[PDB]
Amino acid sequence: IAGMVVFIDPGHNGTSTNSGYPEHTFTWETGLRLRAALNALGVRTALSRGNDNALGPCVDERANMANALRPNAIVSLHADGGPASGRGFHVNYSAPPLNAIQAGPSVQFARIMRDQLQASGIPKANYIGQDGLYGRSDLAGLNLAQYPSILVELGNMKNPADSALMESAEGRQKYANALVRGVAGFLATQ
Repeated sequence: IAGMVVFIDPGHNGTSTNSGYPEHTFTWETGLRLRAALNALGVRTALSRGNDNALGPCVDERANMANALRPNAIVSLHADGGPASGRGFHVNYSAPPLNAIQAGPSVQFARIMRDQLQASGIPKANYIGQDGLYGRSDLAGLNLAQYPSILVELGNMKNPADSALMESAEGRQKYANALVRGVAGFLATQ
């Protein structure tokens, strides 16, 4: 998988934990661990942003960045903010597909990522999607992608258990470890 290219998008503008730990900071730090892990594999990476200031780039500029780079894979990292009883990840992908990449490779990426997140010990969401996957038509960022692309909601920031992982350096590395197995797993198929 060395020499392949991955675009990493730490979610910014589509909540926070109870303690006030922001999504944009969680995704940033976890994104950097994922990047470092990928770099160790000889995988080439780009971030959607270069800092974790209060503002980040718009949905169109990030798409233009991703598409211009022609990555092997695009992975966006987010966290949810729904009912606190809800915990765990779900992997979002474009459906119905708007091109052939979305119809196949992006679905494969989503499936492999789902499998690896569970195996790495991150629980599949109990409150959304099915078995940790969610195909949907409403997200502009997935819809506009022309290369393999998924958007991972790593958990619900309002959930006590997810929050505990998110707020912890060790927890963020565990998410990153899971993520790299998912990314590396998909790249190997390509």
